[PDB]
Amino acid sequence: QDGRPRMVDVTEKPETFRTATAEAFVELTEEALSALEKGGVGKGDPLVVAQLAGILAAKKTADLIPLCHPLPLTGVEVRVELLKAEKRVRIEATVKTKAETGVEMEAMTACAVAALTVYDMLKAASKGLVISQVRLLHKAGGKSGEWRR
Amino acid sequence: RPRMVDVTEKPETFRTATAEAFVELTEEALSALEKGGVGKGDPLVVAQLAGILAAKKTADLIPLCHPLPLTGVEVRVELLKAEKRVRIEATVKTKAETGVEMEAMTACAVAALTVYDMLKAASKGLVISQVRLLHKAGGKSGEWRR
Amino acid sequence: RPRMVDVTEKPETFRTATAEAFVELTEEALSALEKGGVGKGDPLVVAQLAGILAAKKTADLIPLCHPLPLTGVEVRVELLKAEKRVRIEATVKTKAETGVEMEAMTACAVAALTVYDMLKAASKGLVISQVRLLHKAGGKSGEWRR
Amino acid sequence: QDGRPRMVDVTEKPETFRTATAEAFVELTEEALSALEKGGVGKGDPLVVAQLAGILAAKKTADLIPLCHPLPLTGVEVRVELLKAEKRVRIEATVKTKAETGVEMEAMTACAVAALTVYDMLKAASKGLVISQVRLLHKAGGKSGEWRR
Amino acid sequence: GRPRMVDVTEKPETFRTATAEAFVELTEEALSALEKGGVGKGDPLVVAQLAGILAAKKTADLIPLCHPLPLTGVEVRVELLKAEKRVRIEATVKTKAETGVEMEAMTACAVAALTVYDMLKAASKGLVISQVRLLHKAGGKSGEWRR
Amino acid sequence: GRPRMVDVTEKPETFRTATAEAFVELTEEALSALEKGGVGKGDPLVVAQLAGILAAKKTADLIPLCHPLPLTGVEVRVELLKAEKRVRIEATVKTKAETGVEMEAMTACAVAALTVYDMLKAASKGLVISQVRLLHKAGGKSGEWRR
Ligand SMILES: Nc1nc2c(ncn2[C@@H]2O[C@H](COP(=O)(O)OP(=O)(O)OP(=O)(O)O)[C@@H](O)[C@H]2O)c(=O)[nH]1
Ligand SMILES: Nc1nc2c(ncn2[C@@H]2O[C@H](COP(=O)(O)OP(=O)(O)OP(=O)(O)O)[C@@H](O)[C@H]2O)c(=O)[nH]1
Ligand SMILES: Nc1nc2c(ncn2[C@@H]2O[C@H](COP(=O)(O)OP(=O)(O)OP(=O)(O)O)[C@@H](O)[C@H]2O)c(=O)[nH]1
Ligand SMILES: Nc1nc2c(ncn2[C@@H]2O[C@H](COP(=O)(O)OP(=O)(O)OP(=O)(O)O)[C@@H](O)[C@H]2O)c(=O)[nH]1
Ligand SMILES: Nc1nc2c(ncn2[C@@H]2O[C@H](COP(=O)(O)OP(=O)(O)OP(=O)(O)O)[C@@H](O)[C@H]2O)c(=O)[nH]1
Ligand SMILES: Nc1nc2c(ncn2[C@@H]2O[C@H](COP(=O)(O)OP(=O)(O)OP(=O)(O)O)[C@@H](O)[C@H]2O)c(=O)[nH]1
Repeated sequence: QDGRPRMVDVTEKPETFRTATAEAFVELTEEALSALEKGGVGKGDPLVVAQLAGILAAKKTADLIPLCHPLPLTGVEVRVELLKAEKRVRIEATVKTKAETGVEMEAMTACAVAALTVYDMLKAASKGLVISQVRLLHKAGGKSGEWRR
Repeated sequence: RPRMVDVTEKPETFRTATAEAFVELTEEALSALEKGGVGKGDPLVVAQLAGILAAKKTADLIPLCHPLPLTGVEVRVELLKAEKRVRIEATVKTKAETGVEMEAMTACAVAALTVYDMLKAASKGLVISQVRLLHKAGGKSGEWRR
Repeated sequence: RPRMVDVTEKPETFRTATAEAFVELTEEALSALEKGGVGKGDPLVVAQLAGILAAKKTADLIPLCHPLPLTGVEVRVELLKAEKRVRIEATVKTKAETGVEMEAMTACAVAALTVYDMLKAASKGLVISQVRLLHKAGGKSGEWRR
Repeated sequence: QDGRPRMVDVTEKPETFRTATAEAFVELTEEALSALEKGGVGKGDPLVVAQLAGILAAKKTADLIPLCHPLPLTGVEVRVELLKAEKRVRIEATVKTKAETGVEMEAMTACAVAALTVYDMLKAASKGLVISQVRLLHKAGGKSGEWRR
Repeated sequence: GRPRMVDVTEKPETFRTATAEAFVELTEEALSALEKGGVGKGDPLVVAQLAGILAAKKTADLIPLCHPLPLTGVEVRVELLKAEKRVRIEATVKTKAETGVEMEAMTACAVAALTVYDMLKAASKGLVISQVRLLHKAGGKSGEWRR
Repeated sequence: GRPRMVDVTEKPETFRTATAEAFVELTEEALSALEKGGVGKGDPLVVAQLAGILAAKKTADLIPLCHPLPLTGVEVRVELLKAEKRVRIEATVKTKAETGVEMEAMTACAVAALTVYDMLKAASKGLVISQVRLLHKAGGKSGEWRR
């Protein structure tokens, strides 16, 4: 019984309210930005589709992250705004639940997939786009307690 | 209006894509990682496999993305001690009417998310940064690089 | 803005939902079905199982739908010769902050789609009609019926 | 080797261009209609979300329909309009591909799930809503050839 | 030494085929339940035969380094062998691609077996899935292979 | 007689646990490949052990009448037994719910085995998955059960 892959046993940990908020950014290029403001490259609105994709991702997290716990989610929010001046798209997501485990991954993942979704909705205009700074901003509940960046 | 771009008209040509991602480590992260993980298993070994799997699940995560038959997938996950970084690279190949830039980008992203998952117990200040396309080729498009 | 409705605040109460669907048959469909299918297997046996499975996959099909632990699923698939109809009914139960009307509606819909798949070789004029909620109960909501 | 469930062998059938178009309707009630025109019951725009859900469904078809063939899809279109006067929401989808098998199910399924999605986006306003007349409108390619309702 | 999905880009898409089987040893209690039609959960074999077909289609999702594949065909047969008190599962999967379908056929049986077990464990938790093996395969380089 | 997901609504959510194992018979060629680190696809056991964990989480998706479940824990161990020329797989799954986790544990091993097979079939297509059985289970009504 060495240090090998395993899903930590949290059977005896209580069922407390958990939450987590994350964010991701997408660095745009002129062409990219030009298209976005024109409504996309013909596939639909990048932000609208990516926003829904980010929510769906939150629900598929345990399917993408190997040692992650399957959890019923009680809430999922996702914001996908365009920071016109900075040439950036900003995604932020907040997930909530009632289980023995946290939801930092459901939050982190929601942001990464919505980021990938914006990329797919605009790579035809420019493939140099970059997804940057995907990071956690807060979480609460359980034992660790509150946390903010 | 949203929609999956019709490509029935185009032919099956070889397609290849290569991307990469970075996870910025905190000493607390790098120390755990080096001692074998935070107690959940080698963070990198798990990230790499999760990356190959993410490439296979791409079309089910990216809404307008085209379902394709992956013909090859490589994923590299390496620790850069001096840089306090985890570098991830993925190459996806296929034969179809569309590129695999998503599969590659997705493989890197999810691998990164897995590095985060295997180390966040040591630090939640970990940052996934620069998931970007390095190389791509095939069909009409042609060559392209960072 | 789209979003999965926060219910962390509410308690886990028993929840139940019952829906149904109909597939209008053409003589060409009913004749195949009665002879055992169009050659792919009992259309109804397959529809019923597909329905139970659809109930389990609901949250992955309905975007804002809440992930829940299903605690029970019943699906009935019956031929109504005189009516040239296929009647489908599904009841889903659970214990959580939200109802299972989707699971039940989804179970019926997909079962219906399966009846169509097992018979369309005989007729593509088959119609899925009236997928609707029959009964529902649990928590704040209370009773409700067609 | 009797008449039991099986995925028909189409290995020796050629790879021809296939297409299929289907449609589904959702009968609304006043409350339902009132909310839809007001932008939904708080979860987002029913038509916008259902439209994306219908596309995604098209890709999960083989996962929902037991004896259905796994196929690379080459195209997917979905229309989700509100027929204000008839108190109906009309969904229509068209799928395309290049394989030995048709895509009538990818089309039928896209419509049924988008219908379910509109239901979920409005059941809070009225649960009496009904999904009706999900049917095929056309298909082409392969052997059967053209077909229209 | 690291894991990966083998590059088969330059290989030609041909007719591939694989056939594997699986066995489920039945205890007397479980066999009796099977003959009565199951523990009231449903018909063990009927449900299992379907689980195998669906299974085969989810193969690439369960085997990490497996290649995703459009399947041209899937055949599954689940039978009872009273005398040996065993359930037998045979599956033949067919495709046109650069890689074989041994995994789809192999997984088809394993999961079908797992389903027999689920449908009867209420009677005997000790039931065993005894033999999941490849019987035949064909297509491409190595050509026809037989057990 | 029709199939269905058994109603367990009125049962209490308790600590459930199940442990099952699986074996993979190795031919001399395959064993040799295993000791060298595999056929160049990656480390058979490492990859398999992960496939089992993921597998267990996809259980409800593969077994038709199975109950979906939040899993509190999943343990998988994959070892080589040179002398018997066998790979052994043990999996223990844990949850808090109205139903047992025998399927999650049972499927964890079967799929892990299927993965060993995938990682080594290049060397020997004849490798066999010989024994997938339940070793222990606990929680609820029947309580502790042992092979
Ligand atoms: N400006 C420009 N637009 C393009 C080009 N190719 C396609 N488009 C537009 O963008 C859409 C295609 O999106 P892409 O991301 O390039 O390809 P895709 O196959 O749709 O998406 P994936 O399956 O995720 O790879 C088309 O329907 C057009 O609306 C191009 O070369 N230049
Ligand atoms: N260094 C360190 N390790 C911890 C700490 N808390 C838990 N661990 C270790 O890491 C494991 C928990 O991993 P987490 O990612 O925090 O939680 P998890 O539920 O296992 O993982 P998720 O389901 O992905 O959220 C424990 O079983 C220990 O092995 C901590 O505060 N510091
Ligand atoms: N008018 C009205 N609106 C409600 C009621 N309950 C919830 N809502 C609104 O509708 C949203 C909830 O949608 P519902 O479909 O009822 O429940 P849900 O859990 O979000 O959706 P499912 O997980 O698919 O069952 C809330 O966020 C509010 O915006 C209600 O009782 N009356
Ligand atoms: N009565 C009748 N049966 C047909 C016809 N064509 C095919 N069949 C039978 O039905 C099977 C084909 O089913 P289809 O649904 O048309 O095609 P499929 O590829 O098997 O099914 P999908 O993947 O869901 O599209 C054949 O293998 C025969 O068993 C037809 O024109 N009339
Ligand atoms: N010794 C031996 N090695 C082989 C043979 N064929 C392929 N290999 C090696 O094993 C790898 C191929 O693995 P396989 O499992 O046969 O095929 P695969 O397509 O990669 O795997 P699947 O998609 O799961 O079928 C090659 O990249 C080589 O490293 C063979 O016939 N004999
Ligand atoms: N003979 C016998 N039958 C049982 C027992 N427990 C349950 N049953 C019967 O089998 C059904 C339960 O099936 P199980 O497989 O034990 O449990 P399950 O939760 O339905 O199935 P899973 O979700 O796959 O674990 C009940 O509805 C009864 O029909 C038992 O202990 N002995």
